[PDB]
Amino acid sequence: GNATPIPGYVIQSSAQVSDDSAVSKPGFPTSGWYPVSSRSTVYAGLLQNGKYADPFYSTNMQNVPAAQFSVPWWYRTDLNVDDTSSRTYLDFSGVLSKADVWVNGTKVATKDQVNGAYTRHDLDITAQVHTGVNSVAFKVYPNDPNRDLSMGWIDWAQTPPDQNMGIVRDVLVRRSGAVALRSAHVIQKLNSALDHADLTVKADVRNDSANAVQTTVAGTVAGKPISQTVSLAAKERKTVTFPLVGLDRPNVWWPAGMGGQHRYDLDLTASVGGTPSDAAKSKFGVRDVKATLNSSGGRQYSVNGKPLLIRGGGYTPDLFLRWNETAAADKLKYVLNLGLNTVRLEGHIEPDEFFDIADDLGVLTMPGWECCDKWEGQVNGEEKGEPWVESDYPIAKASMFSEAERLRDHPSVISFHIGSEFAPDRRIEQGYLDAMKAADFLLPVIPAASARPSPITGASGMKMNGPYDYVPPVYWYDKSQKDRGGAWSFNSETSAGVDIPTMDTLKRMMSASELDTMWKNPSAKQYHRSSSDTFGNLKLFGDALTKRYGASANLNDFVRKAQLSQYENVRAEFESHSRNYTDSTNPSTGLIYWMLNSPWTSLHWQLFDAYMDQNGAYYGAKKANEPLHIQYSHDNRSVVVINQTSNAVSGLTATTKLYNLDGTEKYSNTKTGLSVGALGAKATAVTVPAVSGLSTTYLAKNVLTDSSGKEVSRNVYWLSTKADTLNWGGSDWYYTPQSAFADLSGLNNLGQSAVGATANSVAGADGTTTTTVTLKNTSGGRLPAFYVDSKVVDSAGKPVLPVEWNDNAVSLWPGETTTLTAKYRTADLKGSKPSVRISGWNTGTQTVPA
Repeated sequence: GNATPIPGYVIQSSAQVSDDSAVSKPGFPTSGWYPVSSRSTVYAGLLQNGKYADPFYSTNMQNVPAAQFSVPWWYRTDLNVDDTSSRTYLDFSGVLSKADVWVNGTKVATKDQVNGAYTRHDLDITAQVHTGVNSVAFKVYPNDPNRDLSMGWIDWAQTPPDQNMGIVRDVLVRRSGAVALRSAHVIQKLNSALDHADLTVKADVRNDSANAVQTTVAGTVAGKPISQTVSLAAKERKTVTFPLVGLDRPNVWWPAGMGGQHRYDLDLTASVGGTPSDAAKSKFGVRDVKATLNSSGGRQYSVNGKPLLIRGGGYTPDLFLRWNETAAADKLKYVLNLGLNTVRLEGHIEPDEFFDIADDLGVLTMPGWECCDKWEGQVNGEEKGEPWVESDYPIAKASMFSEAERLRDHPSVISFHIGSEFAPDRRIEQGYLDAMKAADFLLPVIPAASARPSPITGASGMKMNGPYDYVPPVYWYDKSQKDRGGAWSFNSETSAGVDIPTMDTLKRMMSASELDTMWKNPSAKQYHRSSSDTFGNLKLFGDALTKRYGASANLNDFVRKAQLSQYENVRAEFESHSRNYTDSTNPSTGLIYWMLNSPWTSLHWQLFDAYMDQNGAYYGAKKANEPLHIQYSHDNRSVVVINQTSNAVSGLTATTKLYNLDGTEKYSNTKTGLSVGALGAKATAVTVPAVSGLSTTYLAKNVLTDSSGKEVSRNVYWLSTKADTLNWGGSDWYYTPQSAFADLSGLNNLGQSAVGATANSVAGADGTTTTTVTLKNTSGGRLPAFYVDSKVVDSAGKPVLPVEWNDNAVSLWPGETTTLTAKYRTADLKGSKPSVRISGWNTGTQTVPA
């Protein structure tokens, strides 16, 4: 019952190996071969060793010769085998694109069999294993995402020079007696009251011995003993189905904030002749999920019978598939810090630990296949992926089975997208459905992330109408254009494009001259945006920033304006979809922001950056998704309250005030006694009237306070008397041009205010530090302290990351105080005492000891 991951390999080009058989022979010389950890692509392995400069900086990645990766690279290792009494197996997936497998000078599998990133292989190498030093070598073939059923990067970033070839998941060495236990899982069904579940345990046993055996498969499901005995002929594999197990008052798994994230255990041993032969331990959550089409045709998810507005982002791994468990946990915790409930994985489906973490944290996941490459190459037309041949069909189906088998028992998984872009055809779709049936994968299947139907499953209930680049905030409030990306139906992937990271991240990823060009000529191409010509520059964004904003006076000016723009836009995108969720006709049922994060250092499609720093887009998403939230509608000037929490709330007061940039209050309304239902319900406080005397750019301060008088939401909008308007007839697939632009340039001349800061830190026994910062507006006038950003830094002024704040990017009127709380690992201080850098739009920059 041993399953031990190969900890590492030495790698080299097949340019250097003239006899393939020789690599896997014990004692093969590997002088000048590169030592690499588990889960490395070739180029990540070369990075580990020296060998090229940081691809996260400037055009470093362009200087890597890519031709060396158009030939196979070997992954070789020793294994010590102390005892050959047990059988020996290689159990793996994650080979990009395909591989020959060798043990002790014998080829045990070819690239025709071991083929496809997602396919699982379970190779009995018992005939080849001997006592003492054994050796295993994979000849890994080049990866082409347009030709191979694999992973590729589409238009998200720049192409990795090796195209991610290598082994990106673990290779398990498995040991067992005559019988191998495989594919153990629990079918779980919960009643609608959620107080009783029925559990069906299934497990495969395989007799790999020469002789017929009796095996007993026994252990525990959810604390309850179970046992079955079966007969197996030599080389026979059987699926064992256990009698039904009742579970009363199950500890139901819930999404974060809706309850706990309990997972039960399955523990099974297959025994032969009164001796253990193989063993497996797994987990499962008791949880119902549905995703059905509403009366408007929108895809509507529900978990444990509770309908849910999906609020998420498109999640991506590292560009070079470099795996780190803590980094994965850190990215999923940021999801919760943002107040998001879901991540989408378009392809690049993460290793198991990612889903374990997501299960433990209560983050929902939407895995599926990606667009624009081999997966959709048969239904794609003039895409980039190649039409399918007969040998493609088995590989795709086997990939589905393997993914359905890994994913089925993770309660965070809420669906599988079998298409993206284009829905599968009948033949390909039938293969997917058959594979999921064979895996007992019982979650919702979605045919596409666009509006395209599949033949068997049918309507998607989703839309992919863009945008992917600059649109003003009011755009998101559109329900008139059925071919655009307003707040209605299920928005599977959309953003307003460019997301300039913080200055600290910028100085790490781009040269002074690269950065100079970014503010001076946004029309120029940026390597750290995208390889596609459509998204190769920042023109649409830079044009809107100047127009709306005001022209940039320097780099600092451009970055500060970018943060306001991103905050404003991302906030509006989310707030519109929260508001329209409870519409009687065409509600918004989902929004996945494009994207949560980037594979590398980027200028677009991210909430948090590659270093986990947090910018205007991060804080705007966090503002929008707060659990008890007040917001202003860009279309109709209604002030709206959203309750994301699992309980109805009452006695709320919503207070809305307008101010000119000189600090003059121009409007006040106090709406007391508000009630709002649970799980995304809303209430309207007031509709702000057109107010006479407003400065061209003015402020709207929205404050929500509960029945105890506590402030639970503060939301401040910088608004213009000049409307943003759309030229709908100029719309393309990725944006809608503007016919007129708001004038927010008055912010340029907002008088200086003052803050007002005190910080302290507590190093905890759990290895975390909490830094508390009290901020006050200490000015003697009427001016707010606007857009005040606090960052935990070290003694050298470098940000401590990852970090989680309760709130940030706050605005304080004179005399007003707020207390903010940041949490992070003590060790990420790297021995420095903590400080807090506080910068505001009109309050300057200071740092205070913490």
